[PDB]
Amino acid sequence: GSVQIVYKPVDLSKVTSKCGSLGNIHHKPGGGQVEVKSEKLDFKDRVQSKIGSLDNITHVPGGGNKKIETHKLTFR
Amino acid sequence: GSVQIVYKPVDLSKVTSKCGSLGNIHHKPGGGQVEVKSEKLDFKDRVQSKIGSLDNITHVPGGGNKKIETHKLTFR
Amino acid sequence: GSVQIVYKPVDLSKVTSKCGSLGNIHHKPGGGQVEVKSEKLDFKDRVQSKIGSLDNITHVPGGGNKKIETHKLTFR
Amino acid sequence: GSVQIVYKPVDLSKVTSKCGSLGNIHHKPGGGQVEVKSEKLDFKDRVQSKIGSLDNITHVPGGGNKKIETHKLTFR
Amino acid sequence: GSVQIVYKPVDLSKVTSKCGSLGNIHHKPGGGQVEVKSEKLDFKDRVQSKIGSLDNITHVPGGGNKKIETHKLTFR
Amino acid sequence: GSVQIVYKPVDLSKVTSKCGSLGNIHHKPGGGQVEVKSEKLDFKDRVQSKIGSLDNITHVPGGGNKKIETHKLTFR
Repeated sequence: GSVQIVYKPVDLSKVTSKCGSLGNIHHKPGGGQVEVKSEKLDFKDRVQSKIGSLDNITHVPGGGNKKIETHKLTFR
Repeated sequence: GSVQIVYKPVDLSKVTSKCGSLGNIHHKPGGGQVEVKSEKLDFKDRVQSKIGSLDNITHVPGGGNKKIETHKLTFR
Repeated sequence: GSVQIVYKPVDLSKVTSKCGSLGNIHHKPGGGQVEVKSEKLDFKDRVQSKIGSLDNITHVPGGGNKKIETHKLTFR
Repeated sequence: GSVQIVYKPVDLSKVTSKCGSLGNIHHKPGGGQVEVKSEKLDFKDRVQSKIGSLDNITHVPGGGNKKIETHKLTFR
Repeated sequence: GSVQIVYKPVDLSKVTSKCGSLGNIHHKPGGGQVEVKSEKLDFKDRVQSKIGSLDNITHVPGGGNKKIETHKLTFR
Repeated sequence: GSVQIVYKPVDLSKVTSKCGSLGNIHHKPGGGQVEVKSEKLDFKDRVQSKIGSLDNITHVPGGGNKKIETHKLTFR
């Protein structure tokens, strides 16, 4: 028999920020230290290893707002 | 027999921030230290390892609002 | 019998950031140190390794707003 | 005062074997099989390890009687 | 005071073997098989390791004789 | 005071073999097989390793005789 699909999501949504100032921000961490010892590394399928990383990050967006949309129709 | 689907979500939502100022922010941790000792690493399928990482992060968005929407229709 | 799909997502959404000023940001991390020791690395299929990475990042966009859209229609 | 030691062991002993024949000897064992699986071997002081050995021995001496002589004098 | 040592061991001992024949000896073992897997070997002081040996030995001395003499005098 | 040592071991001792015949000896082992797998070997002080040896030995002395002497005098 007849199959009919109407997929019609509607979106008027708004993500809004006012800020009067960002400033006087001081990221001043002391000296980090890292050691790793390992004797063999053996990686096979879809492995996503990270070893011994040392990150200092200072992220200061005037907005930094996120809107994420996922729309899926699957038919068999 | 006849199959009819109407998928019609509607969204007028708003995510809103007012801020008068961000500032005088001091991320000042003392010196971190990390050590890892291991004998063999042997990773097979879809492994997502992290070893011995050391992160300092200072994230200061003026907004930083998140709206996340997932819409799925599955038919067989 | 007949199969009919109407896929008609509609989107008027807006992501808005006002910031009065960005300034006076100081990323002054201390001297980091990293060591990694290994004898053999043996990587095969879809491996995405990182070893010993030291990073300092200062990211200060006037916007930094993200709108992300994924649309998938799959038929069999 | 005066110390006198006389160490004077005497030995006239005899170890004797008579045999009319050795023979018609058949060392015919079926095929042996050995497996060892281990992660690490880490040996420190005066270690005398044997791992996974497989011995067939056929020892057929005409005598097999034993003489070894060891003499030690230690003074302080 | 005076120290006197007379160390005067005496030995007339005899080791005697008579055999009328050695023979018709058949060392015929089936095929041996050995496997060893280990990931690291790490040996430090006076280590005397053997790994995965496979020995067939046929020893048939009529005499084969060993006389071993060790004499030590140590003074301080 | 006076220290006197007489070290005077005396030895008339004898090792003796008669054999009427050696012969008809058959060392016929089946085909041996050995495998060893290891990823690193790290040996330091007075290490005496053997790995994966495969010995067939046939030893058949009528005489083959050994006399071994060690004499040590040490004074301080």
